[PDB]
Amino acid sequence: VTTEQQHYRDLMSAFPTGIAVVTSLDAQGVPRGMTCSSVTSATLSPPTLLVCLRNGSATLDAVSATRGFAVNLLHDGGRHAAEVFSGPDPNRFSRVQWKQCRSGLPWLSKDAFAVAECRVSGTQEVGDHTVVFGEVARIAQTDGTPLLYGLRSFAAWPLP
Amino acid sequence: GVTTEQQHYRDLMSAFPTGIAVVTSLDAQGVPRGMTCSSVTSATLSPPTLLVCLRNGSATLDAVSATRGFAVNLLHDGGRHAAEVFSGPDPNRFSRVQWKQCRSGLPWLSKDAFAVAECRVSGTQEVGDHTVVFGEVARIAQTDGTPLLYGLRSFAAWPL
Ligand SMILES: Cc1cc2nc3c(=O)[nH]c(=O)nc-3n(C[C@H](O)[C@H](O)[C@H](O)COP(=O)(O)OP(=O)(O)OC[C@H]3O[C@@H](n4cnc5c(N)ncnc54)[C@H](O)[C@@H]3O)c2cc1C
Ligand SMILES: Cc1cc2nc3c(=O)[nH]c(=O)nc-3n(C[C@H](O)[C@H](O)[C@H](O)COP(=O)(O)OP(=O)(O)OC[C@H]3O[C@@H](n4cnc5c(N)ncnc54)[C@H](O)[C@@H]3O)c2cc1C
Ligand SMILES: NC(=O)C1=CN([C@@H]2O[C@H](COP(=O)(O)OP(=O)(O)OC[C@H]3O[C@@H](n4cnc5c(N)ncnc54)[C@H](O)[C@@H]3O)[C@@H](O)[C@H]2O)C=CC1
Ligand SMILES: NC(=O)C1=CN([C@@H]2O[C@H](COP(=O)(O)OP(=O)(O)OC[C@H]3O[C@@H](n4cnc5c(N)ncnc54)[C@H](O)[C@@H]3O)[C@@H](O)[C@H]2O)C=CC1
Repeated sequence: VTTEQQHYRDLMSAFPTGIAVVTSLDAQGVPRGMTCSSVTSATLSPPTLLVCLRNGSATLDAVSATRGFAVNLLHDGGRHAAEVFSGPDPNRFSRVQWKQCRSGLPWLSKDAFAVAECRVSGTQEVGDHTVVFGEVARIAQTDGTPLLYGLRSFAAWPLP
Repeated sequence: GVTTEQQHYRDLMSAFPTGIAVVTSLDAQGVPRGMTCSSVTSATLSPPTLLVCLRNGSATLDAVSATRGFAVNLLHDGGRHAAEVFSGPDPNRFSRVQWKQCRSGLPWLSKDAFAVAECRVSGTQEVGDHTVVFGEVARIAQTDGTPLLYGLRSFAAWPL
C-alpha cells in the first residue's frame, strides 16, 4: 500500500521549515546554488547536517565536483533571494549580494544571517534525489529573524 | 555534554525552525515507543519517501528497527505538552497523552496531531550517533490545523 503523490505533498507542505540557499562551485569555478528547505541536523559527533538535492540539478553537480558546499540561512529580508534561487532566472548570483569565502564557497552576505561551510562526508541516493551529508567546518552567525516556508507560502519566525 | 565546537553548531541549527512531529512505533514486545522529532525531511516523490534522524540506542529507534515501520504525527499548535513529554525523561509518556492505535497497530496522537503518516522503513544510514531512517509513506490522514513550530529554543505557532 502506497500513498498518492498529491497527498504526500499536502502532508509535507504542513511541516514548515527555515529556508537556506545551498551554494557551491561547478567544475568551471562558476557559483551554483539553490533554495533548499531540507536542511536537517544529523549528529554532533562530528557536527554533521544533511541536505536533500534533486538528481541532475546544477547545485548537486557543483556540490559533487567541489565536495563541499555552504548553507546560507536566510533571514526575513531574504524572500526575494529565495525566489531567485528557486526560479527560472539566469545568473542568479548577479541578482543577490554575495562574497567568496576563504574556501571559495559563495556566501549570501546580505540575505543570510548565518553561513556554514561543509565538507561532503557522504551521500545516499533516494529516488530522484541525493541526501548529502555535510561535516560543518566553519560557521559565521549573526542575529536575525529566520525566513520560513510552509503551506506553500513564505512567512517569518513569529517571535522577536 | 558538548564541546565548544558542538555548541557553535547547536547555535546554528537552532536558527533553522521546523514543525514538530512525534514519531511512534512498537517495540518487539508490542509496547508503544515514540519521541519528539524535528528532523522530518522530504526525500523524494517517487515513491513518496520522507526521512527522520533518530538517536542510536533510543527506544524509538529500537522499535522502528524491530518493526520496520513507524508513524509520523504532525503536531498542531495545541500539542506543545505532547512535544514536551515525548522529548523528556519519562518512559511512561504514552500514559500522559491521549492516543489511539491505528488499524496497523501504530500509535496515533489523536488529540495533539493534525496529520499522521504511516511509513515502512525502506533503508537506514548511520551517521555518528544517529541513524537516518528512510520511510516510504503507506497511508496519510490529514485535517486542517495550525502547525506547531520549534525554533530558537522556543515553541511557537505557524503565523499564517
Ligand atoms: C521553498 C523551497 C524549497 C525548496 N527546497 C528544495 C530542497 O530541499 N531540495 C531540492 O532539491 N530542491 C528544492 N527546491 C527546488 C529548488 O530550489 C529549485 O529546483 C532550483 O531551481 C534548483 O536550482 P539548481 O540550479 O540546482 O537546479 P537546475 O534545475 O539544474 O537549474 C539550473 C538553472 O536553470 C535555471 N532554471 C531553474 N528552474 C528552471 C526550470 N524550471 N526550467 C529551466 N531552467 C530553470 C536557473 O538559472 C537554475 O540555476 C525548493 C524550492 C522552494 C521554492
Ligand atoms: C524540539 C525537539 C526536537 C527533537 N528532535 C529530535 C530528532 O529529530 N531526533 C532525535 O533522535 N531526537 C530528537 N529530540 C530528542 C528526543 O525527542 C528525546 O531524546 C526523546 O525523549 C527520545 O525518546 P525515546 O523514548 O526514543 O528515547 P530514550 O532516550 O530511549 O528514552 C527516554 C527515557 O525513557 C527511558 N527508557 C527508554 N526505553 C525504556 C524501556 N524500554 N524501559 C524503561 N525505560 C526506558 C530512558 O532511559 C529515558 O529516561 C528532540 C527534542 C526536542 C525537544
Ligand atoms: N526537491 C525538493 O526536495 C523540494 C522541492 N520543492 C519544490 O518547490 C516548489 C514549490 O513547493 P511547495 O510550494 O512546497 O508546493 P508542493 O505542494 O509542490 O510541495 C509541498 C511539499 O512537498 C514536498 N515536495 C514537493 N515536491 C518535492 C520533490 N520534488 N521532491 C521532494 N519533496 C517534494 C516538500 O516537502 C514540499 O514543500 C515545487 O516545485 C516543489 O517540487 C519544494 C520543497 C522540497
Ligand atoms: N537528536 C536530535 O537529532 C535532536 C535532539 N534534540 C534535543 O533537544 C535538545 C534541545 O534542543 P534545542 O532547544 O533546539 O537547543 P540546543 O541548543 O540544545 O540544540 C539546537 C539544535 O542543534 C541540533 N542538535 C542538538 N542536539 C543534537 C543532537 N544530539 N544530534 C543532532 N542535532 C542536534 C538541533 O537542530 C537542535 O534544534 C537538544 O539539546 C537535544 O538533546 C533536538 C533537536 C534534534
